[PDB]
Amino acid sequence: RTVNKHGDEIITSTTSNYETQTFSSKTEWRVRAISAANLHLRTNHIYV
RNA sequence: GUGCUCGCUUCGGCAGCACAUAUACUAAAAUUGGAACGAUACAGAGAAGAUUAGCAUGGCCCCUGCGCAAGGAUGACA
Repeated sequence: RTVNKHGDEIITSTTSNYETQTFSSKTEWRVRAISAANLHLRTNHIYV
């Protein structure tokens, strides 16, 4: 959802890969699930 | 149409007479076609040589070896 040169609030479909870098840090379902993997191996040192 | 004829003829009318003499792309309407360098989309270094590494050839000067041609000076008793 962009604006044109005159600011007309249009919707465009672009293909130039220049603002496409995904962030995906510390708050994603995929990243969170990958962190949850091997969580069973983290239950050894039970600090009571 | 206006006005007039000593006309027919009546004021209800008629016949003739003078003037009027040739506008308009004419158009209100009919329809189906072909259409940007305007936007968004892409690209965007939108002005450079379009290169530098060796060796061999070619020119000049020596040195050495071999060949060809023509030569110079010298050496050897029993």
